[PDB]
Amino acid sequence: GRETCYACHTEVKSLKENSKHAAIACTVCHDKTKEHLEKGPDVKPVTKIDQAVCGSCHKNQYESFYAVHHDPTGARKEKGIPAGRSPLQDKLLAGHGFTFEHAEPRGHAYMVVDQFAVDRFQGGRYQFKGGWKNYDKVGKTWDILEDRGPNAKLPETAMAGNPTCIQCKSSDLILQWKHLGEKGGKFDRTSNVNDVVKAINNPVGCIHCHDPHGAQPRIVRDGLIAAIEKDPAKNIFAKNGKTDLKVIDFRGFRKIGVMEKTDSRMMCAQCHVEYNCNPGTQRTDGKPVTFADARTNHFPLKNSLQLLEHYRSIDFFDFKHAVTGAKLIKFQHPEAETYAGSAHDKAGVQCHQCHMPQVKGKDGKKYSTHGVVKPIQMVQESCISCHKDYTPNKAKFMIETIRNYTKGKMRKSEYWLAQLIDTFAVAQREGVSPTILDQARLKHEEAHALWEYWTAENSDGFHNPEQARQSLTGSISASKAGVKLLNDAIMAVKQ
Amino acid sequence: GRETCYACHTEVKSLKENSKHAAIACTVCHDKTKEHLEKGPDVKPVTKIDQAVCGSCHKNQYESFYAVHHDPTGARKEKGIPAGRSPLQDKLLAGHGFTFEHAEPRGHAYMVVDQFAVDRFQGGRYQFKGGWKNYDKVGKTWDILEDRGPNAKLPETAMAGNPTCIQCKSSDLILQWKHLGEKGGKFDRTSNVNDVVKAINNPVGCIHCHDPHGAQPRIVRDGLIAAIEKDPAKNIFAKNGKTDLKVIDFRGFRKIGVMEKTDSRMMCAQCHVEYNCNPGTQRTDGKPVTFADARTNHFPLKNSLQLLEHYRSIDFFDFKHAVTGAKLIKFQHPEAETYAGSAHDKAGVQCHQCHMPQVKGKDGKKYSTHGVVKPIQMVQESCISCHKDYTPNKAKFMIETIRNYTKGKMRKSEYWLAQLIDTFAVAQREGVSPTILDQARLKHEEAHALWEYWTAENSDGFHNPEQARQSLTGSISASKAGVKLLNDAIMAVKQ
Amino acid sequence: GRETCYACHTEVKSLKENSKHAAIACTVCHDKTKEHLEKGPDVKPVTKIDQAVCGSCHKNQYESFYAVHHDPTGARKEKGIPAGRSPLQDKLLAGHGFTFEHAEPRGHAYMVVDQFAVDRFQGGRYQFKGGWKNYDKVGKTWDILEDRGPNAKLPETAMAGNPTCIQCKSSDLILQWKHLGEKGGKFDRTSNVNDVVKAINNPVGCIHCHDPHGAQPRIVRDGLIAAIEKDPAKNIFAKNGKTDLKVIDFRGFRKIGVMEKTDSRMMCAQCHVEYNCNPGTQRTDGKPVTFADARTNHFPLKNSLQLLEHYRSIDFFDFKHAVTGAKLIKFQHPEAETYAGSAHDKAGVQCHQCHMPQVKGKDGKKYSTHGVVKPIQMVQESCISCHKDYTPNKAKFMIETIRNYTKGKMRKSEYWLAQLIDTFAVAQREGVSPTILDQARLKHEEAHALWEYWTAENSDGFHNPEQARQSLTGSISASKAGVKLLNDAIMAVKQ
Ligand code: HEC
Ligand code: HEC
Ligand code: HEC
Ligand code: HEC
Ligand code: HEC
Ligand code: HEC
Ligand code: HEC
Ligand code: HEC
Ligand code: HEC
Ligand code: HEC
Ligand code: HEC
Ligand code: HEC
Ligand code: HEC
Ligand SMILES: [Ca+2]
Ligand SMILES: [Ca+2]
Ligand SMILES: [Ca+2]
Repeated sequence: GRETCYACHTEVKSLKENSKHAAIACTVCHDKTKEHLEKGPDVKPVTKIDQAVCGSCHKNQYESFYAVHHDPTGARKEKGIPAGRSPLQDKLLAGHGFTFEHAEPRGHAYMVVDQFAVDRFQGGRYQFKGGWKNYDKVGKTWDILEDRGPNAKLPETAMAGNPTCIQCKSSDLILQWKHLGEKGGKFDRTSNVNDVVKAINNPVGCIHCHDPHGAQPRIVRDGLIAAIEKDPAKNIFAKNGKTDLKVIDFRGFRKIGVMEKTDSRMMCAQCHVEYNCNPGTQRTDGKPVTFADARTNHFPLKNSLQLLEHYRSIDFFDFKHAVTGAKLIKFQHPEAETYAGSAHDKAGVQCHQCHMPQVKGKDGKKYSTHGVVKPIQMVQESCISCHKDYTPNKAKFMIETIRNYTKGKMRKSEYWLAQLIDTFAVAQREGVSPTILDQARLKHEEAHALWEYWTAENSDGFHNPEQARQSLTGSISASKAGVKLLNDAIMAVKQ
Repeated sequence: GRETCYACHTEVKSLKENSKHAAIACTVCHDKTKEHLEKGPDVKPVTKIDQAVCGSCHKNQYESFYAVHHDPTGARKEKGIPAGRSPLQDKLLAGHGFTFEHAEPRGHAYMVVDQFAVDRFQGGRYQFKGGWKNYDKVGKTWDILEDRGPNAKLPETAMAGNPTCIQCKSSDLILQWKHLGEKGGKFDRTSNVNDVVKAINNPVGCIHCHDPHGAQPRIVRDGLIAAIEKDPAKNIFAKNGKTDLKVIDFRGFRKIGVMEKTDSRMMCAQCHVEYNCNPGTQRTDGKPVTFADARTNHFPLKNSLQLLEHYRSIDFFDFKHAVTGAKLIKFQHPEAETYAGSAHDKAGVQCHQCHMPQVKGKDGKKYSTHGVVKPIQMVQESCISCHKDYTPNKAKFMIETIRNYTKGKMRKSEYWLAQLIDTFAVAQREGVSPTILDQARLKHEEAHALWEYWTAENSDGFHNPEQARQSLTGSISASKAGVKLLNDAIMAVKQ
Repeated sequence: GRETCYACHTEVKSLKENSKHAAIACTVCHDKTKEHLEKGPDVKPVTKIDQAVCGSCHKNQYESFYAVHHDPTGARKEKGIPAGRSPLQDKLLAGHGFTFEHAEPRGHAYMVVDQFAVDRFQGGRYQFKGGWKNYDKVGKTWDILEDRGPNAKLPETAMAGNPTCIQCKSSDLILQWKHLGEKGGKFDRTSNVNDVVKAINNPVGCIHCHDPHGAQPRIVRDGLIAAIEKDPAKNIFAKNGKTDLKVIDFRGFRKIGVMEKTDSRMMCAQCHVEYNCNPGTQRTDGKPVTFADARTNHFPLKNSLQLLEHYRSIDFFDFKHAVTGAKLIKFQHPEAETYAGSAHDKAGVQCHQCHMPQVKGKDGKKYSTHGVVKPIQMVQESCISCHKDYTPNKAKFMIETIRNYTKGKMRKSEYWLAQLIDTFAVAQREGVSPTILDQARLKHEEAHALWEYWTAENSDGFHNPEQARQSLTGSISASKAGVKLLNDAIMAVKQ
């Protein structure tokens, strides 16, 4: 029937004919095609967004994504603890919902459960069925979780969860979400998150990185496309004033991004970026900033050195610091804007060679693992595959040495930000001029922007050790200047 | 010629005849039996309370108890280090003798030696003979420790040691201590602790948990007996409006509580509980609770959510905080009260099944290891014995995720207690008043009770993950309210 | 024929003649001798300071010195991080150059390159050629390091570097440096540090500890030799009111001291000591002590309990604490003075017995490893080799128990110092008399000297657990007494 179909659907024809899924019948993935043909457009075929469908001919990539492993140091690692990645989180994000719960990332099959379950998502509404003994279960979101209802309370929770959230945890809304979550789809940015979640059965789909119609490498994330289109020539994935991406737009409803070849920097940047997906405040005007605003589904693709002036180049911030009152950027996982322009990036290395390395599955067949690898934990396949002369110790030595040097500056950045913050509050009480407290607000704004980036970022400098050193020394520098002048004012008050 | 004795010791007759300890001559465990008959009861037989008699017949329980293990991470682990179980100890407990030293617990054979030598015990009077190189020595207290004498001074120590303290470190005084440490025996609660220590040759006797005459499961601790006797139907060890304790009293002098079935929850709540074995202060009068008072040898047998009310009820608190003056409860190792009502306790699982798992000896009869275990360190016997589907990685994952989540809240609640103490110092200097300060001081009590319980308790929430989260979020919420009504009042002044 | 040489070089003959080296011709280690012979004394021979030559007949000492090792925890471990050796470094050293960077030690082969590349040396001017990927490279300094230039800057760096630093990283200047760096040689204390770094291709040479001429155990370190000569009956290496060491003063220009027997406390003592090698400030007048003053190249040879007196007595302190203006001593790695009169010292054990344990070559010859060892990593032959009853884990438990107890005190000293500095600052800002801030400042001095000795020393109390206890408790005491004088003096103002 395929020629019948292609009559009103030529983008699928253009993707699929002469592709590597050429021979796959429209019926392996779309149900009720007959009722579509026989009573027309009105009756849509059913497209069950499902890794198992891809799995039936790609068992390795399917079983590797779903394999359960137990890190014996456990999961749900709060960042905010003394020996954690963000030891002065509570002080430095005072005001922000990340103060309720922010844990370290774990495996991809858990991304839906984990966002819905975290204390900051929806007031603790959603919970693991059977609780802790079932924290390692993978598969279907609502086989794993229960919903204790709209009116349930859990103490020391928050209500950060929103529709745009879901776009970096599932390919489930790919046909039910119009571009940037403007209206006209099943869901949009203004939708109740508690409607949206019951539609989310799967983590990141096979379809997120790989065209089902043609097996092309690709991207579906709306905000990323918006960003690769705002800057096709000078964006972090660009080359020669051009990017290996061509947008296909359906009905003016949705868009995909076929790259002529693999750039896992782009597949991975669909979620491993800094992003605004939340309500905010305006810098100029002080007005709230709403889900009706398209800055609430937004990929800046700026690094640590650029992000402050970007969020000023859009009169956008996330939150006032509960003490200093400074208009702060909330930073999240910028692995893409970090990795950009680094040693490995420069050398043509992409996320997949370190994070999805080659393994012998089947009975003796080669593939890329789709359970993403933590490389310190797999130096032979993550590092020595390329660095042929490296011993496991040397590989580990390198990752940890860079981590050590970076974390040293991260930790000092925090010492100074804590010092600014406390110094600010002493200034206020010693009555210090409110004109100056502004000046200091800008210094906390700067010092925070060049620090929080790196706790938000997951590599402790490995992804870009020069950018991390220039950033974090930047932060230390802004805080000392900020504490200097506050301290200067607090003697002048008394002079 | 037992019936001769039985003629006169009838409670002993009842425990011993038809029992597993039927055939044992009285002489085996008592000496001087002739002068007692021949001279009369003025001349008491000697009762050398000693593991090694039990060891003659029970070698695998004796060996495993005294077996010397070295953990390569060491012990004398101070809980008030940055990466410790209680990193904010010195600040949250200020005024408390625990600020002098509080280590993590080690194995049961060290318990007298570590009680005697701790910096908080008796001004450093008692030290390991030959110093650090003998810190792993097991055996008789005074073979291991030396007495520096009463006039020895050692910097930065405390004098928390009293008689009652020994009641959770050894069986040696079982016949030298009237019920509750009331005046009557060789030692009471008013005895000089320096006379008491010379009488303690062994750690916890075999007879602590086991009747010497018939071998029936028992408790000997006068606190634990007393608590249960009080709350006979509803206490944390009950089932169906009663408790499994057959309570035998000897000469109206002392008592054992005997059980038809092994209940290790009770066997361990002889020591692993919250207690008061110390002087304190009445909440109403400000005046002393000396060792005169029965509240200085007291088991609440209540959990985190009940203890502030319990001790409020019996007009008792432990120390004013050094900054805030809050009438605080000092919390100690409430494992039995935390475990009460958890998923494992509801399964009917007891302390012993995780902490004394089935092992085999030289020949290989199956014994319960009396070298108690750290389950994370032996997940095959402690976990996988019962959870048959768990791998070691799985068992480790289940322990550490739960400790991870719980620790995240413990660290957050310590951040909020320190902020609460810090803003109180400020509110004093900012001239807010006894009324606003007495209310904030009330928020310190509550959030101290709902936190310290958990640094006191040794599971980091494994024993009761739901209780922990309820309590620690409660603590956070209380500190948050406290801080709210300080900084508010701090503006009320200068407005 | 070496007899010509000897006629004008008396003291070389006396070292070489009838030694294990005697037969080795002068031309093995000296070029331009035929030129020296003909063209007079005006043509000084070439003697290249070069481990390769010592190497040629001392294979296994050489190869072990240069052997690549990769610690899987990496290197460049900042000490001022929460989990780290000196968590409160940034607060307690506020106003000293170590706040810019201070990492744990690695291998000797790295000593010059880490000295010149550390952020606190010369404004980030020296960096690894090819960056992090070459950070494990050994051998020649200017093979591994690039000079970025005098004009270049790197943010948040310091300029602590000076020629005297090089005396504890290299032997290369043993024929180029007046005794103690006084004026006369190609390099002296007043030299531009960047001229001196050009001359240093090698770390500590074989000649640091072994006489090239007759292979006698010696020290070549000017300021140690000077320390001893000054206090020859009562210094730390003395027995019987005599040190084992004849000082040989060649041309009145350069001293060495030769050993009758191997004393590694002395040899290792050439670097593993507290020193002054930096400008500071006289206490009596507050006047600078510049490189003109011989106190800028100075070995006290005093333990934690003597240094405060010592620096008062020679009228000198390094820096003012940024907050308290306390006249603070900067401590560095006081290892041999820590070790002096410890249980191991008094038992005649030497540094080399633990740190250069016997291992054997491939050819199968036994030797002392010159890749200096971290005992916890290698207890088999740093410990068990002497303590044969010791299991691997007992050796670890022993090291780690001592470290555990000491760091418990160390962190408490740090908590109380931070309390003192936050109280000194409150106290100031509530306007307590300068006389009573002066009282506070002396306690800060005393607290400080008793605490920072142990963060700079490398063992966390293992080397001398008794001295560490008595010093750190002395610190806590000094701090608490300060905190009390400030809180009482605070209440006095507003009385
Ligand atoms: C023109 C006469 C069509 C033929 C022949 C087929 N399809 Fe179709 N399809 C068509 C329209 C005009 C629309 C949607 C627009 C509307 O408002 O009705 C569709 C929709 C689909 C979809 C769903 C997309 C979504 O929003 O979820 C699918 C998966 C689809 N069609 C598949 C399909 C197949 C497999 C066909 C051959 C058997 C086929 N279509 C025929 C128009 C026409
Ligand atoms: C959005 C749909 C994502 C895409 C595309 C990718 N990742 Fe991701 N990743 C995401 C989440 C939400 C999480 C955490 C899940 C949780 O429940 O906590 C992750 C996790 C990783 C990790 C950690 C791996 C582990 O701990 O077991 C790595 C190393 C990681 N992600 C890397 C990665 C790479 C290299 C990608 C391109 C191939 C990639 N991810 C895609 C969200 C999303
Ligand atoms: C090899 C040169 C790498 C490339 C290319 C990328 N990453 Fe990485 N990443 C690498 C290391 C050595 C580490 C340290 C942590 C570790 O496990 O060893 C990281 C860290 C991450 C993380 C944190 C989780 C983890 O894997 O431990 C994430 C989520 C991650 N990296 C993602 C990521 C993405 C999206 C990349 C392309 C932009 C990327 N990494 C590149 C090694 C390498
Ligand atoms: C060891 C295996 C024992 C044998 C055999 C017997 N007894 Fe014992 N007895 C033993 C201990 C360790 C103790 C101390 C207290 C305790 O409850 O554990 C005792 C105590 C007694 C007492 C004191 C009872 C009282 O009034 O307090 C009596 C009167 C006594 N034991 C008597 C007794 C008789 C008559 C025995 C032979 C029939 C006998 N014991 C055997 C340990 C052991
Ligand atoms: C008082 C007599 C006790 C009774 C009854 C029990 N325990 Fe205990 N325990 C006690 C002390 C004083 C210590 C610390 C000893 C020290 O010197 O530090 C402990 C320790 C434990 C530990 C930790 C063991 C380790 O090697 O670290 C566990 C796991 C433990 N105790 C468990 C336990 C159980 C399960 C009991 C009933 C079965 C029990 N204890 C009884 C004091 C006393
Ligand atoms: C309480 C903290 C205990 C102390 C002190 C000692 N034992 Fe024990 N023992 C205890 C429990 C909870 C159990 C399990 C009982 C069950 O229901 O399975 C045991 C068990 C024994 C046994 C029976 C066989 C076995 O399980 O190993 C014997 C023979 C035994 N214990 C002897 C013994 C001796 C000689 C002791 C002193 C060194 C000793 N026990 C101490 C609890 C406690
Ligand atoms: C398995 C279901 C358990 C039962 C039943 C009990 N405990 Fe436990 N305990 C358990 C874990 C997994 C841990 C954490 C630390 C570890 O070693 O894994 C603990 C911890 C303790 C400690 C701290 C010492 C330690 O082992 O690290 C003590 C002193 C302790 N537990 C006592 C205890 C008592 C008295 C119990 C019955 C009320 C009890 N535990 C039950 C696992 C389990
Ligand atoms: C049988 C003797 C058990 C031993 C020993 C341990 N566990 Fe267990 N556990 C068991 C039962 C019957 C239950 C009730 C729920 C169920 O699985 O049917 C549990 C519960 C847990 C849970 C959930 C805990 C909770 O608070 O909800 C976990 C995570 C768990 N068990 C793990 C575990 C580990 C790691 C153990 C060794 C330290 C362990 N258990 C001992 C049965 C038994
Ligand atoms: C290498 C094993 C050597 C051999 C063989 C000889 N010399 Fe040497 N010499 C050597 C070094 C590394 C140095 C630097 C100083 C030090 O003590 O380590 C020296 C120094 C001299 C000097 C200068 C001494 C002074 O005046 O301060 C002289 C005059 C000297 N050496 C002479 C000498 C002669 C005559 C030898 C053959 C009999 C001879 N040296 C052998 C290294 C080595
Ligand atoms: C012989 C050359 C030794 C080497 C190598 C090490 N130790 Fe030692 N130790 C030794 C002696 C002769 C003594 C004195 C005690 C005696 O009876 O002679 C010691 C002392 C210790 C101690 C007690 C330490 C104290 O501070 O008093 C411990 C805990 C100890 N030693 C452990 C130890 C470890 C772990 C070693 C490797 C790092 C080690 N020692 C080396 C003899 C020798
Ligand atoms: C008749 C009356 C007898 C007989 C035949 C025996 N005992 Fe005793 N015994 C008796 C009294 C009045 C007391 C004193 C109680 C007190 O002073 O508090 C005792 C004491 C003991 C004890 C001492 C308990 C303790 O250690 O303080 C023991 C262990 C004891 N008796 C044992 C014992 C045995 C083994 C007998 C048969 C050989 C025996 N008694 C006979 C009274 C009487
Ligand atoms: C008589 C005069 C002689 C003879 C026969 C030799 N030397 Fe050698 N030497 C001599 C003097 C006066 C000096 C010093 C020059 C000065 O003081 O400025 C030296 C110097 C050396 C050195 C270098 C020391 C340094 O760098 O500071 C070496 C290594 C040395 N002399 C070696 C040497 C050898 C091997 C000889 C026999 C071939 C020899 N000298 C002969 C004076 C005299
Ligand atoms: C300072 C300390 C050092 C330096 C810089 C070098 N060595 Fe080595 N050396 C040292 C000690 C304390 C010892 C042990 C001596 C003893 O136990 O009494 C040694 C030992 C040697 C030996 C003898 C063989 C052995 O015991 O291993 C040789 C041949 C030796 N040392 C040579 C040597 C070389 C060639 C060096 C430069 C690579 C070198 N040492 C450095 C102390 C020190
Ligand atoms: Ca953001
Ligand atoms: Ca208590
Ligand atoms: Ca110094």
